[PDB]
Amino acid sequence: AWCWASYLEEEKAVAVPAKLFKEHQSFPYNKNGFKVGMKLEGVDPEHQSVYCVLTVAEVCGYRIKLHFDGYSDCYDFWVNADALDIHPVGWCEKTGHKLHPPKGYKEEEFNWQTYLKTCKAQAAPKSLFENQNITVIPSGFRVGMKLEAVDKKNPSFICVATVTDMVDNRFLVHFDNWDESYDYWCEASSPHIHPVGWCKEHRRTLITPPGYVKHFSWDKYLEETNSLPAPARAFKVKPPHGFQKKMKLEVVDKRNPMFIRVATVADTDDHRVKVHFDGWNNCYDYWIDADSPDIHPVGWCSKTGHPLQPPLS
Amino acid sequence: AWCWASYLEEEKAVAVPAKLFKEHQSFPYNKNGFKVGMKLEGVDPEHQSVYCVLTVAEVCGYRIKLHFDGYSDCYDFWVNADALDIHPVGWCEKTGHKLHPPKGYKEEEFNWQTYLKTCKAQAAPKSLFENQNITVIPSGFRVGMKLEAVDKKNPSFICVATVTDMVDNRFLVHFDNWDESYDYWCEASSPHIHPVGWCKEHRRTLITPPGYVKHFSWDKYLEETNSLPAPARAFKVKPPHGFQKKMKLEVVDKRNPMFIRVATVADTDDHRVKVHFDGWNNCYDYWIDADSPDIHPVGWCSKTGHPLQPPLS
Ligand SMILES: [Co+2]
Ligand SMILES: [Co+2]
Ligand SMILES: [Co+2]
Ligand SMILES: [Co+2]
Ligand SMILES: [Co+2]
Ligand SMILES: [Co+2]
Ligand SMILES: [Co+2]
Ligand SMILES: [Co+2]
Ligand SMILES: [Co+2]
Ligand SMILES: [Co+2]
Repeated sequence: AWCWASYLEEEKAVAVPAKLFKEHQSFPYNKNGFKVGMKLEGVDPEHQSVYCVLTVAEVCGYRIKLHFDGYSDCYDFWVNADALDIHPVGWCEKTGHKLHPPKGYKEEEFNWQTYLKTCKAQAAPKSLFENQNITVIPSGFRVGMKLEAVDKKNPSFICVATVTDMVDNRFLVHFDNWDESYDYWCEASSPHIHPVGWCKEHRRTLITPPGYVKHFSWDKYLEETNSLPAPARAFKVKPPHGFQKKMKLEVVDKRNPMFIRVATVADTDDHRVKVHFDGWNNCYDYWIDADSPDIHPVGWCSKTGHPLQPPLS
Repeated sequence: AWCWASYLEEEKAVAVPAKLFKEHQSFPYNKNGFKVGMKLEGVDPEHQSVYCVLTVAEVCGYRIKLHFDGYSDCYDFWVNADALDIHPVGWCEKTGHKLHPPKGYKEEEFNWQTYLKTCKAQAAPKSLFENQNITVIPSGFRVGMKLEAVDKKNPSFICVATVTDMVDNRFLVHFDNWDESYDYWCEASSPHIHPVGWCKEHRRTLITPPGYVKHFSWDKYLEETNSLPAPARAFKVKPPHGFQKKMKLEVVDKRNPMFIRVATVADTDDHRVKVHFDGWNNCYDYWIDADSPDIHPVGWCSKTGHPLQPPLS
C-alpha cells in the first residue's frame, strides 16, 4: 500500500514546494459543484476562437470531462472546476460572441431554453464559474494591436499577430492572414508574445502574413493596415517558476488524461517543466508549461477526491 | 565641402529616423548653459557608487568635459548638458551621500563655500541640471532587494546582486561580497538585470557571492540575509530599438571622445548597435547600447554647435 510519505523517504526525495504552485494549480478553496448532465458554453481548445455547446460527461474530484453535444466522444476533454475558458449557459448571448450549436442544428435557430427541456437537463449554475466576476487588472493591450507571437502548434516559428479579443485578463492572439485554427488565449506575461521588432533584433526569422521577411517593414504594414503595435510597456516579465530537477509532484497524464500520476521534474527551461512518470520508461516523459493548470502539489489528489495512479509496478 | 544631404544621395543611403532616438539622444530643447570653470558634483563613471568634486574643463556644443579636481587629466570625461549622474554643488549634502573631496583634502574638512572662493569659481546653477525635479514613476524596486545582474565589466557573467540605492528613476546595482568598483546604475527595463531564478531556468551559470552554484539556494540565502527578492512584476520589458543595418547616424568616438563622427549601423542585437565610422577601417567599429546618450540623429551636431568629423579622407 503506497503513500507519498513513505515514498519520499525511501526515494530520499522532496516535493516541489506548495508555495511554487499558482492558484489554479494548488489546492482549491471549494468543492466541485458540477454534476454529470449539466450543460455549459466553452472555448473549443483546438479552435480557440470558437465557442461551443458542452455537457459535463464525467466528474472526477475537482475535474470535469466535457463533451461537444452531438459530436464524437474523441473530442471530449478534461479541465478543472475553476477553468477559465468555460462559461455559463447564456454567456455568449450576454457578451455578443458567436455560439456553435450542437450537431444538426442551425446557429441562428438554436435556443438554450428549448434545448434544455428537450434534453431534460439543467445548465450549470453561474456560481460555479470562477470567471463570472474576475478582477480586471489594467493593461496596455487593446483589440487590434499587433505583435510577434510564437505559433504554439509549430513553436519554431514566430509570426505576425494581432489581438482580436479580450475577456477578463486574457486576450486572443490571431495570426494575420492565417486560419483561426492557430489562435490562442494568453495574458500579458506570456513567454510566447513579443513587441514588434523583437525577431529582427534577436536574429530570428519573422514569418510575415500570407500574401506579403527580407523586405517586410513593420512600419509600412502598420500604416497600410491602419493599426498600432502593442506598446512594449504592455508586455510583462514572466516570473521564474522555481521548479527544480528531481522534485516530486502530481500531474495529469496528457496521453490518457483521465489519470493523474506520481511524477518527477526531469528537466526545466525558462517556462516549462519536463515531467517524468515514476516507474515508467523515459519515452513517456514530456514538456509542459510550468504554470499549467494540470500539474499540482503532492497531496492534491487526496484532498480533492481524485485517484492518484501510483508508480507503475 | 561635405554635407549630409549630398552624402545620403551619393551613398544611396538613409538616416536612422529621428523618432527612434530617445529624449537624451535627440535634439535638445535648450542651450548648454555650462561654462568652463564651473564646479559640480558627479558620479565617478568607473566607480559608480562614488561621488566626486568636478569642474567643467571644456564645453563643446551640447557637451561638457568634466575634470576630477586635483587629479590627473587622464580621468577627464565627456557627458551631455542633460546628463543624469551629475548634480549641483550641495546635492550630496542635501541627499546625505558621501562626497569625495579633491586631492589633498580630507572628506570631513571639505567645504564648498570656502573651496569656491579659494578657486575664485562659481558652482554651475541648479537650473542646468535636468535631474533637479525628475517625475518619479512608481516602481517595485526598493533598496535591499536582491536580483541577478550582468557584470558590465565582464558581461559573460550573471551574478548575485542587490539594489543598494535609488535616485529619481535609477537604482544602483551592487554585487554581493564584491568590491563596489563593479556597481552600476540602471533602470527597471535594463537588459542587464533579472529576477532571482533566471539563470537556472535559462541554463546559465549564476556566479554566487564570494565566501559561499552547484549547491547555492536563493531561498536559504534570502533567509540568512533577511532579504527579499525584487518581485518579477517590478522588471519591465525593454522596447526593441528599431535601429537597422546600413542606416546613418552621428556618434561619439569612444576612443577619442572629443570627436563625433559620421557613422553607419553595421550590426544590431537585442539592445546594442555596432557602429562603423564611415571611411575608417572596420577594426574601429564597436558595440554600444542602442539607448546610449552618445549616439544621435543626423543633424545633431549642426543644431547644437558641435563639430561633425566627416568620413576619413
Ligand atoms: Co460548424
Ligand atoms: Co485574419
Ligand atoms: Co481542426
Ligand atoms: Co513555449
Ligand atoms: Co525568459
Ligand atoms: Co579617496
Ligand atoms: Co557588499
Ligand atoms: Co579602479
Ligand atoms: Co549588454
Ligand atoms: Co530581449
